[PDB]
Amino acid sequence: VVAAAEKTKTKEGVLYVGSKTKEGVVHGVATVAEKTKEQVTNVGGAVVTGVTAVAQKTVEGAGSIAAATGFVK
Amino acid sequence: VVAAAEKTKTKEGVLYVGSKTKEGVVHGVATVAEKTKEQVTNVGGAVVTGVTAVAQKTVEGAGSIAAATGFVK
Amino acid sequence: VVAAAEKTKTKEGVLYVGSKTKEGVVHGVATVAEKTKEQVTNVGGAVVTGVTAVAQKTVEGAGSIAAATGFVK
Amino acid sequence: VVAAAEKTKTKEGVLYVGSKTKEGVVHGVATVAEKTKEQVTNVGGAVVTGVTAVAQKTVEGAGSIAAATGFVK
Amino acid sequence: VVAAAEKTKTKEGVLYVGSKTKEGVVHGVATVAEKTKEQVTNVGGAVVTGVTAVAQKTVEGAGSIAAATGFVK
Repeated sequence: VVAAAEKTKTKEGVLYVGSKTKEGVVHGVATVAEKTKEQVTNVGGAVVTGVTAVAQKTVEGAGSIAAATGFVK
Repeated sequence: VVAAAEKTKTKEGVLYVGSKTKEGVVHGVATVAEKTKEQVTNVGGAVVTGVTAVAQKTVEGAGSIAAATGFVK
Repeated sequence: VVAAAEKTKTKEGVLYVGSKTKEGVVHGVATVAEKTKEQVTNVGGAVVTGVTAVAQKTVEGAGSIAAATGFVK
Repeated sequence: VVAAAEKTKTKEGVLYVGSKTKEGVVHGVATVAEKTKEQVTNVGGAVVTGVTAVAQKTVEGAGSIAAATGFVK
Repeated sequence: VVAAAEKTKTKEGVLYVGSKTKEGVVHGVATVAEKTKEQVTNVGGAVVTGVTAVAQKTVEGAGSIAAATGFVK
């Protein structure tokens, strides 16, 4: 499991957000197990969670994610 | 499982968001197991979750995701 | 499972969103198992979820996703 | 399972969205198993889900998805 | 399973959407199994789901999806 990232090197990249929520419940990244034997979970990269979620320009630079998730029996 | 990303190198990339929610419930990334033996889960890359979700310009730079998810028995 | 991305190098890329929701429930990426033996799940790339979802210009740069999901018995 | 993407290098790319929803339920990407033995699932690329979903210019840059999903017994 | 994409290099690409929904339920990409032995599922490329779904200019750059889905017994 190898990840390699290389980077070699007027409004730009500007965000305005206004949010008005009376009630918010946000769970993000959740793993829940009840009465479970084996649970393997991988979350990788960018997760944005919100009642109001904005992601801008998340990977201008190179980004690498490598995942190997699981079990050997 | 190998990921490689390489990058070699007027309004641009500008977002305006207004959001008004009375009630919000957001779950993001969730794995739930009840009474389960084997659960393997991989989430990779960008997940944006929201009552109002905006993703802009998520990978201008090179992005690589490699996943190998599972089990050998 | 190999992913490689290479990048070599007036309003542009501008988004306006207004959203008004009284009630929102959003689930994002979810894996649920009840009483299951084997569940293998891979989510890759960009997922945008929302009562109002906008994705703009998600991969101007090169993007690669490679997935190998499953089991050997 | 190999994916390779290469990129070599007045309103352009502009989106306006207004959304007004009283009630929204959105499920994004979901895998549900009840009482199942083997479930293999891969989701790749960009999924936009919403009461109002907009995708603009999703892959101007080259994008590659490769998936190998399944089981060997 | 190999995918390769290469890219070598007045209103253009502009979308206006207004949506007004009282009630919305959207399921995105879903795999559901009840009482099933083997279910293999691959979703690739861009899926836009919505009460109001717009996709504009989804692959100006080259895009490749390769999928090999299934089982060997």
